Amino acid sequence: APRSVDWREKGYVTPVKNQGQCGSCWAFSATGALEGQMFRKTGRLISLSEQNLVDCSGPQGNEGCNGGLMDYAFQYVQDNGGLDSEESYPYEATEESCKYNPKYSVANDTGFVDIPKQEKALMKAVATVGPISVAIDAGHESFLFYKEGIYFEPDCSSEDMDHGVLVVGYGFESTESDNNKYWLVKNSWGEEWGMGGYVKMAKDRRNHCGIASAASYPTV
Ligand SMILES: *C(=N)C1(NC(=O)[C@@H]2C[C@@H](S(=O)(=O)c3ccccc3Cl)CN2C(=O)C2(c3ccc(Cl)s3)CC2)CC1
Ligand SMILES: [Cl-]
Repeated sequence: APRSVDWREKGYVTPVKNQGQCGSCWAFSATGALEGQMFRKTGRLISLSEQNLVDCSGPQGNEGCNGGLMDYAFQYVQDNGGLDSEESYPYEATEESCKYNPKYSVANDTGFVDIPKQEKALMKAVATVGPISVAIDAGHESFLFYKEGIYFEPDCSSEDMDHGVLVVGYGFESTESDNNKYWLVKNSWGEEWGMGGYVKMAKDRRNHCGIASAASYPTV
């Protein structure tokens, strides 16, 4: 495999978005993964509607601005036969009645793949598939106030993930020091957070923060 991967370099990734004051991280993770797989299919990068997921995927198990699962979002797109563009169904950061309109659907999915709970399996998927939805433990002040460098939190959990994000690659920092690898992660907290909205999550450090515990992507 390559020593570093960055799917932004191939046009798979929309700019950083901001979920605002709604607990819709799961929806941004899911649209990021589906944006990448739709691009893999068609060669067209089209921003997808998180609002459509927030408002409409309750029957699949999601809970709007109070949380959800990326796999439930993928199941919704499959069940629903489509997902509207960001343009047609703009983001409001509040849960409303479903306004899905099939006229403006620009994406589909046929299922989803759950990667096994192994950083090696996650690496193979990132190297070959595209951006991957992942669950992480973001429940520490260190994450909230992250600015730069490889994020490592000694108290991070590999089981109590609480935040859905998107792995768009991996790499390493030049150093003689032990443990210099990271996952390149797109967050949904705007470019004002982290490294222009991204975080380098420690890689190959005992499944740090659970990044390989609930990784998945949609089939299209
Ligand atoms: C995002 N803004 C918030 N976080 C969530 O909605 C997260 C996203 C997933 S998770 O934590 O990434 C996850 C954990 C374990 C297995 C798979 C995943 Cl994808 C779930 N989540 C939650 O807050 C949970 C929910 C589980 C089922 C739901 Cl429906 S919501 C409590 C774990 C802050 C909202
Ligand atoms: Cl939130």
